[PDB]
Amino acid sequence: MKYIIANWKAHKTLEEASAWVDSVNKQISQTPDVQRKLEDDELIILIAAPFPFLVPLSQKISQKNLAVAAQDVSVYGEGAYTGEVTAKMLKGVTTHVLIGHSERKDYFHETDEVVLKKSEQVLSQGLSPIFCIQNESNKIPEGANIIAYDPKEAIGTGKNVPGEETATFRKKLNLFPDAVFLYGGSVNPESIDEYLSHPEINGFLVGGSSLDPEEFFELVKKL
Amino acid sequence: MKYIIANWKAHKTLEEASAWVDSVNKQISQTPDVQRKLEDDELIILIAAPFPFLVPLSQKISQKNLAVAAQDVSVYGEGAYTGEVTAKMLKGVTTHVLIGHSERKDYFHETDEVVLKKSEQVLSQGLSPIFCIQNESNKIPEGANIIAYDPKEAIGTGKNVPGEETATFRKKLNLFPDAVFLYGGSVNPESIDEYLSHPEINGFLVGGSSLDPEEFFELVKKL
Repeated sequence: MKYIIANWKAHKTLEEASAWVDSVNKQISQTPDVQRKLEDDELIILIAAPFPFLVPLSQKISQKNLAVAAQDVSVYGEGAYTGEVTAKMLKGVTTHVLIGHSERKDYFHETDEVVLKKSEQVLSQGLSPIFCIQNESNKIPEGANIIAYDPKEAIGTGKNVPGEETATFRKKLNLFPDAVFLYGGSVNPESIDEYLSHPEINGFLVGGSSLDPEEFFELVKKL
Repeated sequence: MKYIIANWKAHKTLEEASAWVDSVNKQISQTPDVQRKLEDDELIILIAAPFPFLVPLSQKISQKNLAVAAQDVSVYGEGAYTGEVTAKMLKGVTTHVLIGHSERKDYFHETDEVVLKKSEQVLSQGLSPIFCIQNESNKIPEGANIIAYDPKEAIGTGKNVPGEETATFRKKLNLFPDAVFLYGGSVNPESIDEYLSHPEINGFLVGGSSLDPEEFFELVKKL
């Protein structure tokens, strides 16, 4: 069960986003080994798209284990919180919610308490958090089954964490042995081979190399 | 040119939201005086819906001067800002962007600098900010043509600001004489008559009394 997440971050218009889905759809139908892994639950591809694109894009998708995911969610539930997108609103549109991304720590001063609250919202609606952490000091909820290690220094820098340090890291975390562990941080078609030889690493969170749907599919083809 | 904005805040599922649009659509077609004002640009109805609902709901709408609006927008432009919805992304989906809501000051510590940055993003994409203020101390950009006075003490409390104090307030703001000025804060079908006799007030921002599409249409029928 390999995971790969295209994290567009704050990129793309509705039109650019829909073109991306047509490019990935066509490549999937053109690549029978990828189709096999998807159909056999050996692979899942998550498109972590901005909130306003989740529903239109998900209407363009019929491939099993290809699905949209939210990039974030409100710390609040339903209520008078102008601007907030709640887990309950996502219950309709997606099954996976990325939370705790390093960028939200840097730019919006998200703390562990904040992310843990976001995690409780996601789980209480029956959704799956993809719980991002920056290091060993970030607290991890026990309802979290999918963790993404995305350290700030590796994001967009080319300085990906050595594969064996990444595998070592996973063994040292506050995680059930059967949890899903992803790596994110300058994963590109050259970088990714450094992690595929470590079974402790179950997938990838891909930012930069996810914007071009062809580059992203080079990554998909390697899992 | 009267404005009325249904601010759902952090309410509704996709299904609840779509039902709302069918209820308002049917009432409009059933109310020829409302249809006339809409067609003659005497009235605009803005549905300020959560980000993931903007595109599906706008596909259910063919009535002129009935349109969706965003409740907020990122301080950032396109870039590596996981979770952010930018003005550029909204250029596709909506023409109006609510910014500066009092709830975002209380819960997310938005400051004038923050809201002014959000305003610059909205305008640079050719969209219309609906610029909310809490009092006379909030700075107002000059590119802002639509201002909504939404003081915290009047929100959800029943303590709406007296109509004449509201009209007086508008005359004292840093605003061009031809700017659009809305009032928000416990506007309901009883409250609203207190403001309709003051021509300084060009419309309403409606939170609580907007969730029920029938109550909301009682408000619409009074403009």
